[PDB]
Formats: sequence, structure tokens, C-alpha cells
Amino acid sequence: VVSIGVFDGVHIGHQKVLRTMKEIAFFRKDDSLIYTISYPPEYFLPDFPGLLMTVESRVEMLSRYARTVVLDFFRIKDLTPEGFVERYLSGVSAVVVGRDFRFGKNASGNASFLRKKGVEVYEIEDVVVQGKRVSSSLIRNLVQEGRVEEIPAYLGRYFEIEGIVHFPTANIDRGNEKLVDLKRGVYLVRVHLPDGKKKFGVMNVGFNVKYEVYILDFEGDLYGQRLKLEVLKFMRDEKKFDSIEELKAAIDQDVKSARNMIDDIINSKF
Amino acid sequence: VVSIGVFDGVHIGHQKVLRTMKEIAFFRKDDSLIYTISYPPEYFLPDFPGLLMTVESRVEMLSRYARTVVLDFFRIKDLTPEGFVERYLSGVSAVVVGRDFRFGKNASGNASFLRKKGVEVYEIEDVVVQGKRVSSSLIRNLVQEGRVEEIPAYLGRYFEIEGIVFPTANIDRGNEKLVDLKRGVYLVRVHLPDGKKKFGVMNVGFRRNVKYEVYILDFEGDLYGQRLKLEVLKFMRDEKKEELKAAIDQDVKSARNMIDDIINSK
Repeated sequence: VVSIGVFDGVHIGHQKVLRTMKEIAFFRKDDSLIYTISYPPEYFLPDFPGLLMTVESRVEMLSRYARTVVLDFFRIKDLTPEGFVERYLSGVSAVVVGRDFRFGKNASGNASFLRKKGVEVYEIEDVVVQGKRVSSSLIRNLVQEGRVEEIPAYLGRYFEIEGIVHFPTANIDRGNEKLVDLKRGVYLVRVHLPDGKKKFGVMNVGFNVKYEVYILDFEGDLYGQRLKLEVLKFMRDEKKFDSIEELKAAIDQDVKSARNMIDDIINSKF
Repeated sequence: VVSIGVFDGVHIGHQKVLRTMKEIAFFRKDDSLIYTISYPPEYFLPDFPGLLMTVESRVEMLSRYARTVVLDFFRIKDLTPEGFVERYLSGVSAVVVGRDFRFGKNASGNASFLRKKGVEVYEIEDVVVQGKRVSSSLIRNLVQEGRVEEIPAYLGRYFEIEGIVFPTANIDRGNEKLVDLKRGVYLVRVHLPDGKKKFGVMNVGFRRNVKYEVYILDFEGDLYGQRLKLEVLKFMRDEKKEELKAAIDQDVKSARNMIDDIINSK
């Protein structure tokens, strides 16, 4: 049994597809295989917001479900539908995909084509949350608007900023991939440090976009090391100051606000 | 002189804080006192791995260093820094804590606040092992990854599973939120009552909730409602799929061989 799709973000709609693949595999006493298409066609079209996560990160998540193989979009898009099936689906009796699934030359391949070739296909309906269909597009839009508190309902977890590291803040290099950017401003984040230690931080998003985080209650150099930041809440909009002391006041004020929010989170469990 | 912290696991970094406290006490000609906060703030967050040991077990270990008093997270979380000092640090002239120590509502209290109140604060630097700073978080992650062989370098001893109760002994660790080992099979040293020590093969599996079952080698009068302490020595193999009775004999075989090697290493 095979699942096919981009799966950018591995949101709850994606998880539904993957779980379905696993159930069928179990039912059929068969093995599972995930084909993840590198990029959606929009990635190569005007005004693309960007991926929610790198392909590498996506594959790490998909791999927890089943063996995962990346299909290079730029390549498979030139294959005839027959060519695609001949190269990737021999012996496969069941395919699980989402709605509007397309593949091959001029996107001429679809679920109907796969069925006519002996392959049975389950097209999973999108998950609906608050009257909206869960999609990578919708989540990217939420990121661009800074509505990070609303993301978990669709993504299944908090939106994350991840990269190499490049008051004493830390700049995050997210890599060369085309990724979606947060709305400029100040955010409260949960910092996942290398040791495995977790801290809270104040992250500034400014401008390409630059990601800087001030980690609360932590001291040390993290240069050359990876950091994973869960973006929890939008604190305030970007603000320009015509003075350094005014900036200082602003920072010290953000950290105080952060500590208060953290306290609220802690006391919310009771 | 008072040490303050959570001290979950009493690892080598904690031991450094406590040893320093005792030295300061000696030269100041003071008594020593350890305030151990029941739970860290993270304990209440959904992704908390769990404590390395119960508060009771922790207190028993801390008591080997000095008189130990538990601070109830619930009773101190809403106090102002001023309120905390008034209620817990009356007459205290010195405290020993880790760097970045925080207390009071909104974590507004810190070392600087204490100094302004006339209290001398000795901040203790994190201990570094390999290229990593020792912390309960680091050790908790090793446990989750089943990397039990690497734990002693940070904890100062093997990670332990403690509780009441092929055949096997099912260990009830209590009602506290404790960290769970990576599912699978482990080699453990079993500390039975009466100072007896045996080896065992422990299985960690589900039902959500994690169960701990140990096949104790060379011992038959199973300790029904008795207390057991297991040192987790080695990760043997991952969890697997009626040849269960086959997989077992293979595990025991591996255990016997590992045990023999230890002995041969006089």
C-alpha cells in the first residue's frame, strides 16, 4: 500500500491519509510505502509563500509512519501517467491520496487513471476544522498573518522555526530552502536546545527575513548548533525606535511580558 | 547556608551544588539545609518527559548530604519574591543555587534580588561532561532513547526503576509522573530486600501507560507486595511482535553471556 503527496507540514489532513495507508496495510498484511513529492507546482510559480518546513524535516516526520521515498517533482512532471505507474507503482494494489491528486505530464494523471491500471485508490476527504478545510496553504497563510496560536488546530502542533545558530541573542539560519515567513514582530517561543533541554525565548522577526531569539534563563554559545523553536504566541507588532534607550526599554519590556505569559501557561493546568 | 533547587535525580551537577554548600557551611561555621522544590515549572506542561525519580526517593538521597525540606510548588508558585524570602529565608545569610535561578510569581525573583535583601548568593556553574552540560533534561532524554549505558557519566550512577510488586515481577512505580524508558528489553541488576542482588531481564511495553516487568534470574520466591529497585544496565533489543517463549530464551541467553563477561573481567 502506498500513499502519495507533497505532505508539506504533515498536518492533520496528511496524518489522516498516512493512518489510512497504515490501516489498509495491516488489513491486507502488506507493507507501507510513502512517496513524497519534493515540491508542489506552486513552488515554481509566482508569489509562493514558501514551504512550512524543509524536505529533510518533512521526511523525518513521514519516516515515523513508513518507509519514505522522495520523488523529484521537476522530474516526474515530465513523465506520462503510464510512465509514472511503470516506474513507481508495479505490484501496488492500493494507493491512498488526498483530493485533487495530480501527477505526470501536464498533470494529466489522476486517481481515475490509477484505477484503470488495476490500482485501487482511496481519495481522502480533507479534514475540516472550524468550517475550514485543513491545507498547507491555509497554514502558510496563518504564519504570514502571525496567527500562531491558531495553527495547532490545523497543523496538529505549533509552527516551528528551525536552523543553525549563526541582550546576547541567537540568529537562526533556516537554510536555502524556500520557506514561509512569519509576520514581522515579536513572538514568544519554546526553544528546544541541543542537550535536549527546553527553554522559553523572545523571538524577533524582522525585515529577506531574519530570525533572532533571546533565550530566557540560559547562558552559553550555540554557534554551529541547531535550534528548534515552537512559535507559541504573537506578542506585538514590529516597532521602530528613534533611540537606543527606547529599544532597551522595549526589550526589557518584552521579556517581562514573556515571563507573565509563561506563568499563565503554567497555571492554566489548574 | 541553604541550597535551593529541584535536584531531580541528584546528578553530578547537583552533587556539585551540595558539596559546595557543605564547604561554605564549614568555613562560615553555619548549619546546612537543602530546600528541594517538589516540581519544576515544566512538569505541568504537556510535553514533560517526567521526573527521574519520586520526590520521596529524591529526598532520601538529598538527606545523605544534609537536612532536607521540601518546598511545595503549589505553595510557593504565587508568592512575591519578598514573600518567598520572608517565609523561607528568615535569618538565612547565604544561599547556594545554580545559575539562572528563579523564584516567585512570574519568575521575578533572582540572585540579584536576594543580594539586595542582604543574602549572599553563591551561584554554581553547570558541570560539563564530554561537551554537554549535566541536567535532568539531558538525562531524561537519554532514558527516553534507551541510552542507559551513557547515563552514569551524567547521573553518577545507573538510572533506576523503583516500585512495589516468565513469571515476572510487575513494578508499580507510583502515581507520580515519571520518565519512561524506550520500549524494549533491558538487562537490569535487581536489588531485593535483605541485601540480595540478582540480575534480571526487564520488559518495557504499553498498556498510553507503560508497564515494567522483570524476569529475575536465579530467584523463585517472587516478592508479591515487596519493594524492588532495579539498576538499568543495558539496552538489549527493541520491542518486537507463539515464539514469544523463543524470543525470551534468546534474551536470557544474551543476559547470561553478558553477565559471564563481567565476571571474567574479574
